[PDB]
Amino acid sequence: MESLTLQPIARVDGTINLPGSKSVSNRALLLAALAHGKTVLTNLLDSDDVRHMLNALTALGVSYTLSADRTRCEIIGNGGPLHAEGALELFLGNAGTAMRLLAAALCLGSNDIVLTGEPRMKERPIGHLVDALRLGGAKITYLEQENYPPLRLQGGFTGGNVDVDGSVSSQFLTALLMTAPLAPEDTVIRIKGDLVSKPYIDITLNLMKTFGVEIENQHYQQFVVKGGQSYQSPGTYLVEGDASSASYFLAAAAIKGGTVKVTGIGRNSMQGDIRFADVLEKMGATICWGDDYISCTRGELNAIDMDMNHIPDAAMTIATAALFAKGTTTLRNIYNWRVKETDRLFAMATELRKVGAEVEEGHDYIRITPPEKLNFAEIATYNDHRMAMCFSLVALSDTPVTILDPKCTAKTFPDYFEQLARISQAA
Ligand SMILES: O=C(O)C1=C[C@@H](OP(=O)(O)O)[C@@H](O)[C@H](O)C1
Ligand SMILES: O=C(O)C[NH2+]CP(=O)(O)O
Repeated sequence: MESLTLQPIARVDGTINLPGSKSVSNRALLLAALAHGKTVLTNLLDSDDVRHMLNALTALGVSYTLSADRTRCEIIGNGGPLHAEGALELFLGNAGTAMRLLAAALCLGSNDIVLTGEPRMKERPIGHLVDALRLGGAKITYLEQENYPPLRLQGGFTGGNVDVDGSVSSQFLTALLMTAPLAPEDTVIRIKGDLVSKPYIDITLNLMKTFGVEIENQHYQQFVVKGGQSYQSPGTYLVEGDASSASYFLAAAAIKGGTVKVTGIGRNSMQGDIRFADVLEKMGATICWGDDYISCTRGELNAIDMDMNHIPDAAMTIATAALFAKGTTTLRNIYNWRVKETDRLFAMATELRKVGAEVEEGHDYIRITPPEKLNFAEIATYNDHRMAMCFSLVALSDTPVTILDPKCTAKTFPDYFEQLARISQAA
């Protein structure tokens, strides 16, 4: 078991040029593959989740080239739905963005493809998306547990009236939205009840528009999509820096700055996680907004009690930043933390207690009361990049922290620790 030990960080200050957004990267790659023309993506993220999407596109016959640092990609669009037969197996690691998006997209036409991944992915739900795709005509078989990957896709999605449950993942709706335009018939997608992670739907619509397709959004309750459309290459497209990856560095300044500036995202970003900066401001930090940067400067840090359904990923960063805040912090309406890389409510509560906090693990919330002083712990990371990145913040105290399996950060941010070190100062 590999591990890394972080020594106490006296102060953080500096500038980080962010790695590309995983959310934007995977949507842009799939749309580029489906589109007509050559798309050149710049600032693309090089991480496991994007690599699995790239490998899937390669297996499906899509041609592309990558720059030396794998952040520039020139994709030759397929000019329509992707195809493969012979039950071609696509291994997608634990990349939900690739699993959910491809599960829908590959239902267009005829195909015979199997989507699978790492053991944890076979435990992450996909039944709501499968139910919706079937209502639209798709033939999908669960090869192991009902409602979970692996899936055998045999095509047939033609459109029509499709209901989709939006209470567990917004990715199911995203996948349907990206797929429906290329179906032969028009599709009316109706959301059954609640919709979680709503801001990611805006990312999806933004990318679709970039690639030439718009739909009718009726207050996020129903979406009307015209079929028979085609995606078109936007030419050169700049992938925004990752706002979720930015959270650690902005939080580090809120705790131990100094001023930390992240570049690649700014006030105009489409990512909902830029709203993480607003939470730091509510806790007492100072935030500055630019066209291509967001910066945070240390002020004070007070506990907050907030519904975090709009920023589920970056919200994990508040759970460890809470160790440094005055008072008890409560993060609410985050049930789906339980169905992601690991059950994050169980994992976060378990590891936070190890450094001294008193924690109430609610069914869909977490309440954190910090200790007077943190203690050393060897942190388990549950094959979850964010557990490693969130707990790295423990080193902004007087105690070192040991992080198990630090390479798990590669799911979205291979160079995380070197970037944290870049802004770590001894004086
Ligand atoms: O659509 C996307 O790019 C994502 C949506 C979110 O998932 P849920 O909608 O399941 O919360 C988020 O947690 C994931 O990292 C990326
Ligand atoms: O990035 C995260 O914090 C959670 N990602 C879930 P996925 O992208 O695998 O569906």
